[PDB]
Amino acid sequence: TKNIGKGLTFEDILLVPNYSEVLPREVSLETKLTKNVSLKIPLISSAMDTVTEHLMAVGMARLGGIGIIHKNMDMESQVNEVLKVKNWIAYSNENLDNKGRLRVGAAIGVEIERAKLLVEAGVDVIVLDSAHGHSLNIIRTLKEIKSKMIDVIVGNVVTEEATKELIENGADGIKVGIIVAGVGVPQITAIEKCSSVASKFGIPIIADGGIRYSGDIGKALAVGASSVMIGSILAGTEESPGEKELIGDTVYKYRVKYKGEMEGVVYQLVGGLRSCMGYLGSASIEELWKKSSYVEITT
Amino acid sequence: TKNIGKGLTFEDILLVPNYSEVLPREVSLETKLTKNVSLKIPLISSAMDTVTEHLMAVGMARLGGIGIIHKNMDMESQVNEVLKVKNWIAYSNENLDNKGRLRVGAAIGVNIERAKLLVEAGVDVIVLDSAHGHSLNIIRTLKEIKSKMNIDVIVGNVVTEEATKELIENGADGIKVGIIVAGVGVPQITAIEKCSSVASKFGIPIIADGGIRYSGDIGKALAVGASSVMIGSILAGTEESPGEKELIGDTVYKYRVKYKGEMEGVVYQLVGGLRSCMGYLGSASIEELWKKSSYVEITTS
Amino acid sequence: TKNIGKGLTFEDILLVPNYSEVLPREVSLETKLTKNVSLKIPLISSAMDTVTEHLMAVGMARLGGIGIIHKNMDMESQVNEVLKVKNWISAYSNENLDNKGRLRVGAAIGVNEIERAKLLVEAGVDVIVLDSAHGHSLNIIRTLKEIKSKMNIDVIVGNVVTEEATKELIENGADGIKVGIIVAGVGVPQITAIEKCSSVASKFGIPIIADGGIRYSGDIGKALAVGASSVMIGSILAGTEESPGEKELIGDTVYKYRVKYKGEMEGVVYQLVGGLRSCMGYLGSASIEELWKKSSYVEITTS
Amino acid sequence: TKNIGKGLTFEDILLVPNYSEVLPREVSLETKLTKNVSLKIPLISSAMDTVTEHLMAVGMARLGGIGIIHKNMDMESQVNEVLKVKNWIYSNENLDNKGRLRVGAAIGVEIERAKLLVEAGVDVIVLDSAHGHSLNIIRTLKEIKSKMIDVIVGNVVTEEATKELIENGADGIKVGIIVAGVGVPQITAIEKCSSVASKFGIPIIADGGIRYSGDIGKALAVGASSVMIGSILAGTEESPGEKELIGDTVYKRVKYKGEMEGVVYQLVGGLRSCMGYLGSASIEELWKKSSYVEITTS
Repeated sequence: TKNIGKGLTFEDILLVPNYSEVLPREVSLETKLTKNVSLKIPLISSAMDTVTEHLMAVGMARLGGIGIIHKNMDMESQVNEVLKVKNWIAYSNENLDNKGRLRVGAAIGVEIERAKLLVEAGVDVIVLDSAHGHSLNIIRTLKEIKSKMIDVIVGNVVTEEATKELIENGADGIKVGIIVAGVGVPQITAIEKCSSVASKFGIPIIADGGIRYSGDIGKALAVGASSVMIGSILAGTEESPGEKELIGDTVYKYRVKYKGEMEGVVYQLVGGLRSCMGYLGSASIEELWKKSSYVEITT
Repeated sequence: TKNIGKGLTFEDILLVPNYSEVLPREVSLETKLTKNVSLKIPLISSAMDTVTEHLMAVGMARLGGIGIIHKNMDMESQVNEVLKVKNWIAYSNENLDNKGRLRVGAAIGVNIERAKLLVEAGVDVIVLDSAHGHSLNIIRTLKEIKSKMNIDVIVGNVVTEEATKELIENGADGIKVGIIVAGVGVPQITAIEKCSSVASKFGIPIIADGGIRYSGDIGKALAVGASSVMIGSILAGTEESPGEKELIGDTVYKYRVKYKGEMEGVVYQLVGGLRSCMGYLGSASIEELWKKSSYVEITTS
Repeated sequence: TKNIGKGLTFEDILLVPNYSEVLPREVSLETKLTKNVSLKIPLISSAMDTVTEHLMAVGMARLGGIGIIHKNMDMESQVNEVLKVKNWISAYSNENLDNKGRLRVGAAIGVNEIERAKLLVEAGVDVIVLDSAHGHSLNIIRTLKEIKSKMNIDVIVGNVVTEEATKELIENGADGIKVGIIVAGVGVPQITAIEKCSSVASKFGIPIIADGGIRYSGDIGKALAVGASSVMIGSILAGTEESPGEKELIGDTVYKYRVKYKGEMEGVVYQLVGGLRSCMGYLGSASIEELWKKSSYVEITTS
Repeated sequence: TKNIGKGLTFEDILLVPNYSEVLPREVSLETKLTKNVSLKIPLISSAMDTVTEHLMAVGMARLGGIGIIHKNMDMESQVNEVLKVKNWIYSNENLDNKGRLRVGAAIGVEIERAKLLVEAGVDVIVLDSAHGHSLNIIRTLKEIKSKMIDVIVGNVVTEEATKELIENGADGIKVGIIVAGVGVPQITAIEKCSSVASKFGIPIIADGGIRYSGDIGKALAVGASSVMIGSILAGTEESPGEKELIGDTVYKRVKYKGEMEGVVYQLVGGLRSCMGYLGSASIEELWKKSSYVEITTS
């Protein structure tokens, strides 16, 4: 039988409320990014050219999490970007290094030299982003990094096989999230399948792609995820790459729509995670894996 | 496994007709609001500032149901709004207290000073509402009322069976059931089912709150264990609702919400739907409905 | 558990092709309306005031099937519409004729109208149809008992949906049974209905009629295939010429006095019969009999 | 018990990513059409009067494919459309063992026609029909084999039918069946048909219901050897109509689509990628290592 079974997305389920003693405020947002790296809030900016560059990795680490930079630039620009973040001259929170600064990241395309001048410039994590992680060309760029430079997050997968197979070769964290090619696995039943294995092993999960509203990210961590990757919903903000076009009745980031000051967006999303964790009586993300429960919504 | 069951809404089900002797007009719609407070029809008007103040709660009571004055005001104000109802010194299907005056209820917020004055005011039932009802703060405001005061108490919003066990065990006389930014909820039919597992065993009546678009839903609620439904947005711009009238684009608005005319037309229609459902299901009472009700699973179409 | 299963309607199903050796044109479309009465095409026009009166009851019985005069009128004038159809004296080829060789008519009654029945039978009516919104009632069983014990005749159920309902109804003497039922929140999807009602309809020679849920030619195929012997079309014969009303042009489309226009009903019946033929051909069935025997279907997830 | 389970279509399932040894730009699209005709891409153009004449069968077989000339013209008219293909006077061509491009022709219950098209030297005769598992379709298929060729039989979905048709004569099996009220959702239909016919090297052809490049991926993955594309090629320059502009957009009646190489290259790149994710070097590879999951409309 080629038919595995019913695969669920965020729109497919709602979360069941539990006995609660914790208020929205009290809740602990701290959690692990890799093993040796950790995030104060469980949100990390996406490795998309239209979203995450400079002022972004700023707002990302000073508000609690990390920010990942893309592979679509000449070396010295990803090197002169990471080094522009770590360097600085009532923003409370603030995620820092061990030599106490800021936090950043980078994308690696399957190459090894870009991973070199990155790690040397002092990069906290580097991600092996690839439209299909479970391979030979990627399974290998692992060992070709482990035995030279660092905590590595390997690119996107959706299978239980693709996660045992990956962590063995030293996968220090996993990105899950795979019309045209006709391939995919709905996001919930992915994380449900990928952390069913990424545990026992101390290896966290990053839910990449599909994040529309606050009550989405709740379900992600609830299911296994240790963090969540935020792309399109930050796409056109002020602190991202684009210029500005004023053309009547509307304003764009040059082509994409302007989504204002980024802080607000990360505030309204954190606020959602807070209200979610309240309802569910999870005091902290580790508690949300123990005390979850969800029902299926036949729309 | 995290996936428990599949959850169901009113829209997911259609009730199944059984053998029937009794006519839509000959059915009794008496139910219970709490162990000590009855109703003549199973409709309660929400504790929303767009729905119920005084003139609304009086409309409700005179028709069998009751109103629950919202808490979105001063303590002084709310004590006066319950009074105006207590002192209404025909209307044959009216709901009176053991003292011969119209019944009324009032909403209350987590953590008592408001409670006291309302129980002092003559309010009949106290509704302690919350986004999340199975919490420690809410249980704490429940036993810390039942010791200082003696009034009947309806509690919070709850969707799980664990939650309705504890609230009863702590002295709730009724419990209501109803829970995108959230990401949290169990659907109404599956919620009303689970909460009745526990409640219909202690004789404690359930109130079905929110999710009520039209007549069909009111029947479908009570059939799956609810003792009464609570109506809200359906009564939003009605003459007895709090706002003031005003004309904009050749249509009448309130305060903004689109005005719905006289309330009684709304509540007669709804009752007419319920009477009609218990006819198809051969039920001359609500406790009859609980015993002989059936439903099927609908996929859109 | 109050969950008694899933409820499937027409658009949840698709009929599965079988080994075939009959073409559309080759097929038998003959069936039973009751034990005693029978139809040449399995189509009843409704008993709504907007579709079946004398003029509509004729084009149905000419083309093979039948029509049931709506009850929304006085006693004597319904008798007149009845005796108007039993009297068509001046190709037909498919005409449904009785024992005297006149056109076939059925008529509708309700509540406990015992006197309307007496008047209709003696006027020559072939069936009486006892409608209630809910037919599994003590008031419909009291009326069935009393019509069947007295005025001979063939009586139709009313409106049932469960199997206990059709069972209880045949016990008291129902010759034909009728299946079909937001303001109330009640109902059972039409496929799931005809199946369970048909699970009890056979075992006795009692045929089942499909009332409601009928939009397209292909919902007729789906209904008879699951058990029905007859389907009752009505919604879609409302604007036709032969239904009561008044051609009355407003704006740029012709209406009725209140529904939109549909032209000649012959054109619809011929469209529906011809689509049934195409279906029966895919299922490799030369009758409804054979259809029931070899039918099969799968569930569609719409998209 | 009547109902025989939930049937699935392309939109209900997504494919599940496997262990991947292979690349996109490096897979053997190659496959089988009939027990003995091979194709360089698994796409065959349909026999609709509004899709496949000569200029199109050419476009197909030139790109690795093949095209079935329709039965909507007198015997003569059609036979000349075949002649124009078995007679061209870039690489990756699909040619028969004598160095001439490959053509199919359709027929449906019609010996006299069938012999002629064979005589004009056609590769495949296609016994197309509404309901394929009929009597008049067995007898037509039989009489044809006992008087000459290659034969495909016309749209079945039930597994029984894929058997009574192979059992006596069939070389390939085409799968695909509002007013109608009949059919089996496409994925379930291929699947049901493959399981009862993959045994013999008899290829199943996925006929119709196709939309985006993904669908081709899905359709083979489950068991089909080749997928036929119909309404996606309809209004391209190499099809039947004539070009004329009426208000903004150009038509043929149906909206214009442009060169057909572009409809195919894009469709070629979708199978490239699909197989890349499901890490199969070949099509026969894929029918051994293919998992899928269900989606709901939400």
